[PDB]
Amino acid sequence: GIHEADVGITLFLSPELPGFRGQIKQRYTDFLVNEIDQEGKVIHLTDKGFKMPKKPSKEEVNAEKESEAARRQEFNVDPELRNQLVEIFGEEDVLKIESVYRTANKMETAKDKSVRTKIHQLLREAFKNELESVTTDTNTFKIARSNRNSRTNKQEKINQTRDANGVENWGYGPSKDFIHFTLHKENKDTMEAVNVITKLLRVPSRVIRYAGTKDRRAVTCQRVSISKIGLDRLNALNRTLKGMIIGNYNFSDASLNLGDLKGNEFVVVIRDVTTGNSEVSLEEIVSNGCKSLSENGFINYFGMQRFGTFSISTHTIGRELLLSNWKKAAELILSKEARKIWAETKDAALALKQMPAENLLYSLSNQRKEEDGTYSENAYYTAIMKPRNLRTMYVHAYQSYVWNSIASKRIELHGLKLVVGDLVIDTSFIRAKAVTQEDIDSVKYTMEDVVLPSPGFDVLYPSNEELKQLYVDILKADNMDPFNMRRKVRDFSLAGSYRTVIQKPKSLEYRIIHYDDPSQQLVNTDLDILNNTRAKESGQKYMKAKLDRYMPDKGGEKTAVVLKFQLGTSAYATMALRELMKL
Repeated sequence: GIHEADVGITLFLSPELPGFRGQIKQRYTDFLVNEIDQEGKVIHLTDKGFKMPKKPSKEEVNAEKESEAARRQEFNVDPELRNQLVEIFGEEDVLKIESVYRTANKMETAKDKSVRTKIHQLLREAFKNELESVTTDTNTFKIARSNRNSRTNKQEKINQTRDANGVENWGYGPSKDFIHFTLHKENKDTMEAVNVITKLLRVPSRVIRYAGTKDRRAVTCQRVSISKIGLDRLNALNRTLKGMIIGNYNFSDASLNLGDLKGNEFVVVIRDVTTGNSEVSLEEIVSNGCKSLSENGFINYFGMQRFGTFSISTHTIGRELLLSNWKKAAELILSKEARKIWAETKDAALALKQMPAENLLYSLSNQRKEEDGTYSENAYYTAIMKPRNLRTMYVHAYQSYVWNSIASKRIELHGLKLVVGDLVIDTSFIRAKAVTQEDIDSVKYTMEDVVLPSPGFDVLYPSNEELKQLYVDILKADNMDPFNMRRKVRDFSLAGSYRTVIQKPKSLEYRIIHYDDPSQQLVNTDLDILNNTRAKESGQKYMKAKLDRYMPDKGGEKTAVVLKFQLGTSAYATMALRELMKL
């Protein structure tokens, strides 16, 4: 079991202030994550799609039936392409052709590979509408009207999807390349939820796209685009969908992409709250704690999520891969029954036969154990190089490890005071810039502007030598040089991204409410609020309680701190709650 201290997380921004013990994500409705779109609006589910009419009017049909007649007769062929078409067939057939375009009739005709399809051009293009037949009986083109009898294109019998006001897609716009929608899910991964949608629609996974992944052990809302599908079927999913509801349809030419969001709005119910500190109130603790969150912020540490299952920490493996110590890297990755065999024997083939990354062992099950029963360094390399998904993930754990470590020292040394020769970004790749003693006095940049880089080959380190000295020192300890950070493999060390040192949550609002059972919910989902509002028409409202986000304070022994806030895309919600609570 690896601790916070064992991954660079050592410090707090305001350790003077008392914290409080608590438990988060007890129920799924104790963690709301609502996406914030590119503009700054929070995404909420405000409907469960639309209701399908069973009858696909009679005055609608004869309106667009008479509307078609109008344009057919009003439309005239280009005189240049007409008197040409006369030469081919004759002034009588051109009139038979013009007549089928207007009406629902077939023209007879009466007559060479070279100009067999030169006629098929001057028909399609001149009349715009299409022709029925290629050369049929003998060498004559028996061509009636385009596909449809009653409409233009056939592609333009979309008219079967008409609204009361006569709107093309059940009140939604004209069709477009992408349908954007809102995805309300409970205890499902973003990837899981969207890939359910595609599976049910019999479509490849690549049609559906999202801006960012939301917490699973939570109820979350986000926007999702999807192509090669029509509303009618997408809308029909809500009938068969398990722990997720789809709504708020909008057609658009754009698809969604990773990064099409500003951040996320969280509502966190902290349950079973105890203060310990018996000198100051809870209301006092929280109030000052949140004031510090909003004023000062928290250290934008990488959470545990980027160091994996509390065992052989991924960063210590990452270190070995970067140092090109292949045997050591593998031995660490190998440290249920299979790992007992490997430590007891050393036979890869024996160890393989134990599971119905470790599957290293397949690679080492081939090759040859040399003498000494020692696998060759060059054999371990070959074995390491067998997925880049995990391989990179390891080296990334080392970067994040070094970062957290440094970001701690940056605060430890100076703190929230902005020192000269620090690093910021200017709104003009993402290029850094060393801060002058001047622009400190200009108070142009504040602490929340300050960034540090991930150790890498394509990344400027702090100008300030006593900060530059951390990188060399911290890495020297693990036998690496921050300036000679390029490597020979896909372990290229990355360029090394820039990352803000602190993060201040936005619209931070706390609220203390006392309860009895862990079972009962103190926060309503968007779906809860919808169904009880949508049934203000119906009349049978569960309670006024479930129109508001928060349930009212009933009273009890137990104390919950439910608090709401927005974070950047870079920030771990855990690392925000940590600063408040001191856990």
